[PDB]
Order: sequence, then structure tokens, then C-alpha cells
Amino acid sequence: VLDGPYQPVAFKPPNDYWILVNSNSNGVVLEGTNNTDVWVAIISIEPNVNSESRQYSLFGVNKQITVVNTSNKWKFMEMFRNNSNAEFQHKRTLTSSTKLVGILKHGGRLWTYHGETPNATTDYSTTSNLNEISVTTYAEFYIIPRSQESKCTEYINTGL
Repeated sequence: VLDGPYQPVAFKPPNDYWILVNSNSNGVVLEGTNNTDVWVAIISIEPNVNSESRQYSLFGVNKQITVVNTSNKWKFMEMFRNNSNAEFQHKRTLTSSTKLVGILKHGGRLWTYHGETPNATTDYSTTSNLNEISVTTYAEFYIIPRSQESKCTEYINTGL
């Protein structure tokens, strides 16, 4: 049912496969880019963090990012930009008790999860250059075909 776990690598995911990362620590879980119009990084924040500034290496650059998470769940912050000259924006949030995060390339679009477990759902960013998006994971991950997406969304929301 679940292909993995693979060790952390940089690679170019094929289309229509969910990459499901089993995050452990509170740093950058995941980052991806095609070097033309998508840079995305997913940042993990542990439970019960009052508002403060933390530093993260995004694509080899130390960046200052304001974080907060007053819940008892982990927070995964989806940072995004579409221009190599811009700064990252906190685009989306996944609030999770499972610590599992997803990214998929499908239909000209880049898909992640957001919301609150157990009712987290997918959303998208657009691109003209989907197939050049490569992904560097910083924790162990599994591969799921999009045809099995409902299982992926179960994992995301209820764990392994």
C-alpha cells in the first residue's frame, strides 16, 4: 500500500505521485522549486510556541520568518513565492497531530494539504513549468499514486 520509507533526498518527483513526508523535528520539512516560477518551503513549528522570529535555510539562504502556534498540535507553514527576486509569503497552514505532510505534481498544478486534522484537504499553486519542480525532503517519506489519494488524505489526517 505504501512505498517507503525513503531516506531524505533531492529528486524530481514524477507527476501524479503524492510524496508523504513523516516529519520529526521542527525545521524545514520540505522544499521544492523549478527555478522559474515556484519556490515552496514547508516549515514545522512545535506545539505551544508564542509569536517570535526564527531563522530557516530556504534554498541555501538564511531567512527571517515570524512564527506562532499556540495550539497543542504541530503547525506546518507553507511558504511560497513565484519570483526568484521576491521574499517568501506564508501562504497556507496545516495544523496536524500526525505530523505527516504531502506534496503532489498534477494537472499543471502543485498540490499540498492545509486545514486541521482530521479534516485537512488539498489546495494548489499554479505554474507554467510543473515538470521541472524538483523536491528536497528533510525527513523520511513514502510515495503514493494519486489514484490512491483517499488513502493519502487518510494518512495525513489519521497517521500511519
